[PDB]
Amino acid sequence: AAGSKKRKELHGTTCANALSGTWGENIDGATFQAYKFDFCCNISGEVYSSFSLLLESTLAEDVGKVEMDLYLVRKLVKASVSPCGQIRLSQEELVKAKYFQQFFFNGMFGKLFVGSKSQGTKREFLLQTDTSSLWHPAFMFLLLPVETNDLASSATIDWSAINSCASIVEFLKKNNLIHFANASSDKNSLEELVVIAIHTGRIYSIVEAVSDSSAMSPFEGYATYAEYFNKKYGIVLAHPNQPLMKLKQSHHAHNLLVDFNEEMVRKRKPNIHAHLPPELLARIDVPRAVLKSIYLLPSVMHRLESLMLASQLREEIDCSIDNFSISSTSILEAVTTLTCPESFSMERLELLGDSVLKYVASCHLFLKYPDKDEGQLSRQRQSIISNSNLHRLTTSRKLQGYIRNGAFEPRRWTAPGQFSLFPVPCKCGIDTREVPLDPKFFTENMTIKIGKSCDMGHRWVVSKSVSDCAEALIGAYYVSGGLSASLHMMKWLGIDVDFDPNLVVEAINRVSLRCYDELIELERKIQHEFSAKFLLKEAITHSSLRESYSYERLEFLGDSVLDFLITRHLFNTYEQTGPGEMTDLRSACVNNENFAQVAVKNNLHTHLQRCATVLETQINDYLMSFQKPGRSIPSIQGPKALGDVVESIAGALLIDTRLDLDQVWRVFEPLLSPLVTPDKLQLPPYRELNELCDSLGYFFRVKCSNDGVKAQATIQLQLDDVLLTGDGSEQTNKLALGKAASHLLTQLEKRNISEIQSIVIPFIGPINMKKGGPRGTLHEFCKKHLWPMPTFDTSEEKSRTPFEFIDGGEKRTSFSSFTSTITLRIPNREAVMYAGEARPDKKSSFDSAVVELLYELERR
RNA sequence: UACAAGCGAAUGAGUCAUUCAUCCUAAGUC
RNA sequence: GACUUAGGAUGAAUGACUCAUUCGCUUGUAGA
Ligand SMILES: [Ca+2]
Ligand SMILES: [Ca+2]
Ligand SMILES: [Zn+2]
Repeated sequence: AAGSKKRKELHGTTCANALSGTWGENIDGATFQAYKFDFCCNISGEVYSSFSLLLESTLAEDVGKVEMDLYLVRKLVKASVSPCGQIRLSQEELVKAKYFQQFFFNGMFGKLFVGSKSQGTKREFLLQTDTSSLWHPAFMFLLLPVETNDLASSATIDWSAINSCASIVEFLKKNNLIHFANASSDKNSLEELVVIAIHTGRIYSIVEAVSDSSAMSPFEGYATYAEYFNKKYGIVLAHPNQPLMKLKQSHHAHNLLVDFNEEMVRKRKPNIHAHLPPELLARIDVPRAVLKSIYLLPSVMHRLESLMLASQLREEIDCSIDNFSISSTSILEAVTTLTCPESFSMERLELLGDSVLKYVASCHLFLKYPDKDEGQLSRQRQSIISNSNLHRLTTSRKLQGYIRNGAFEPRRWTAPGQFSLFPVPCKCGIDTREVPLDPKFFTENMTIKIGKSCDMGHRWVVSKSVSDCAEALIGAYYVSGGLSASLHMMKWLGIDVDFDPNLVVEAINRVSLRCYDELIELERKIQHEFSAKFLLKEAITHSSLRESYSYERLEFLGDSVLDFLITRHLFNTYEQTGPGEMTDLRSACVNNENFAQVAVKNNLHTHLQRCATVLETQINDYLMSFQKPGRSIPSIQGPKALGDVVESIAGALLIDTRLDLDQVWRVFEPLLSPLVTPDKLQLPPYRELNELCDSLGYFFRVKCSNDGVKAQATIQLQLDDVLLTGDGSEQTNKLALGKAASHLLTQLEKRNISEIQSIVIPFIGPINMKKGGPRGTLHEFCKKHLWPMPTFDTSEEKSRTPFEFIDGGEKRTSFSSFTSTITLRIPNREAVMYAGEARPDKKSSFDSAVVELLYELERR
């Protein structure tokens, strides 16, 4: 392996490098750059309070103007940035700003009472202890709230919120009838207030509904709340507490960035409340919208972080823009591979970029080597465009860091001031985040997680993902720049490109005057003036003439440039079709018999000079094989030397228009006028027969005999009741079987569809086990003996009792107890049904039913 | 959408194993 | 005409894993 799909290896991630490099705690006066965070909601819902995120570095003015949408539950919330100036923070204001982020991001995410009551009875506050280790100088933010009240502009930081948060922090550092901790409050209205508990952490959301209940009120193995806090914490309540608070508690982050299931069921549940006495509660004077808006931040900052790695790569290729200035949101989905769940995932750019690279390499090797023959050029073109050579060029330029295999679990998300309750420790060995390449880190082994991240940044890469990412970057620079834009990217990676000497070939051909008209009639049908008469004449001579000039080198250039034209034509018109259907639509146009069908339709084949009489009989056979229309389809496939003519035309006029490429598509558009469209697309018939028979569940066997010049083949299919046959003979025999397949398929369309023994004579092999065995043996047995597929029916069971006991090697507790009864339709007999009993898996229930029907099938 | 862990089902992707293909560019043997 | 290998762009059936979002149940939680 050298870049295939089985070799897997580590690669290190890359930090943002525009996020932070240092901090102003030495100079004791620090200046920041501000970036607004406003939220606009589609559903009316609730008005989200704004934020601002600070840095030391500024942004690249395309990241600083971004619009994104967030899919919360059913509502859709938009988000934007729109930067606002600068800001200068004094020392004590910088100390108040740190406790805010260390209090809220440790409130809903993690715990801020680090101390075990069970291990050793000592509890801390997490802010008394030695912090700044968590910051780990590589990530720096200081997100701050903003008062959204604006006359024209609101650059305020809402300092009452920061002072209240710092006041309750220093309070917990020290540690009619109404009573909180620290605040008496107002008995009148206490809705939408925000509290903290003192005996535990977990700052709470909206308190509401002061209910007619005491602290001595029935719990629902405890009688009242008072004995519960007397027992579980050893805390007596200072007041009898005729009021009592119920409140909504705080969940975690949910990856509210991609609509997984809203637009494709989520049966929502009522909200689980909690109760606490009010004298265990200390009051914060912060608003509630700033508490509802915390959940929106670890979804927006992963976009804003993934766009910084986009703009860092964009400024790393370029030394001189021609006019190409592409969006940073197109670098982002040119690198993210398909394992990351997102909208667009770089395969669609890759299908374009491979053909761009093939075209540039083919015309470059044509123009550099005028003396070298066709097969020797295709080997050097095989050396450059290969999928192992790009792996040598990609990881040498350190592009492997940005590859984003990813899953984006949002639960970890290492913040600046977060304690991060979910660590996965480094068992990888080395401590630097980037790995050097060595066969210790290469592997060919399953049962390992692809894309899962270590703390330092390591992850396994499929190594096809790093090899085709060089092709997608070429594609991205083509769709937003021009062809001259994607010449600089091939100049970056080290692929040699030399488009200057395109004069000398036509020069040495047009000084071939008198050594070594009928060419007039060819230019009527091409609809082109043609600057050089000799170049057009050169792309005609078969090889029968035995002249020094050849027409297969221009064919080598022409198939490449025509592949690139057809694959850039399909890329713009159909925006939604992936690479699996686009490859089929491209194979419909560059089919080699399709080009033979075009060269006869425009009556261009008669200009071909040839002396091989073996070929001449095939032309006479092929043109008489045409039928009347609708178009005239051929009876046989015919020659490949006739279809190479229209490919050789695409190379000659390319040189005569001097490497211009919009002119050649102006010529071949009227010649190719019935271009294919995905509804009218007709698969080659044997492939469609195979993909039809595998879909329904019917099996067929094939027979082939290349007896003489005439080759015939028969296909026998097995339906549920009747067998079907198809005959077919052709000289090649590769397609003759496809013609027999089409003869059977038009018939099959008329029925409106588009160790142990067997019963007596057939013989089952030795039985297999381990979760997939007998279904595999039964499937291979149904493939050999032409039977249809069995259909499995199950019966789902549920037990609320906390044991469903099924035997085996282990005890195997469960909750399922599945059992399944199947039917096996055997031709010209009756259907047979039987059931298994045990083993609470769907698949293992199917397996037990297979074993039971094979034991019943023996005694019959 | 209180949190963590385990068992089960549905949907969608990725890799692997076995056996059959479609399309183009080259090469060798009989 | 047969077969094999090298290079790039792909698809279908059956089976095992892994990840992603949601749902039912169970033990535990300085959760109530
Ligand atoms: Ca590829
Ligand atoms: Ca050809
Ligand atoms: Zn590691």
